[PDB]
This record gives sequence, C-alpha cells and structure tokens, in this order.
Amino acid sequence: MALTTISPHDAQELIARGAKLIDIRDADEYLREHIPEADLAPLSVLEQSGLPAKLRHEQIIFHCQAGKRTSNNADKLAAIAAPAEIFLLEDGIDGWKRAGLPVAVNK
Repeated sequence: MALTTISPHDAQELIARGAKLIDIRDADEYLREHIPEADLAPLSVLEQSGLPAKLRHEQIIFHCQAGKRTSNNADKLAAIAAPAEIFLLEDGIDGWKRAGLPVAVNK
C-alpha cells in the first residue's frame, strides 16, 4: 500500500541496483519485444496462481504493454507485495522505448 509511480528513467537506475522488473501481459507481445532484464509472468498467471515475487527480493516493479494490465493488477500486487517498496512504470515499456532506449525481440 505504498506503490509510487516512476519514469522509465528511474526504473533504469534501479536495473543497475538489482531491482526486479516484472511483466504481466501476453508473452505474444513480450516476444516481439522483450527487455533482457525483467521477469515475464502473464498477469493471469499471478492473478490465478499468485506468486509472491516479493519474496524473490525487496523491490519489485511491474510494467504492462500500455499500463493496462498493471492498473488492474496494481491493486493485486500492493497486497501481495506487502508494504514493501514497489514502483510503477508510467505507460509501461512504450516509455522505456521512447526514453531513447533500444528494445530486444526474441529471436
């Protein structure tokens, strides 16, 4: 219950720290475009399975194709992520791309 929004520019500074980036959408979209530095877990996988990814670290971030799935699970995470320290990727990956950073497609 302390999730704060961040800019693709901040999430990066963390990628260097160890932050745990997680994606909750359709791999089909993650395949054509993926960022070799984040975990892939289809929302439906967490909403139905419920994997306390928070236990695999202290800080966790979630990003959706276009901040569509995150806004839906955003409430489901804050709960499973306890009062820990979670951030929010404004827009999602669409930003990291425009931010002036290249993407990686699954060959």
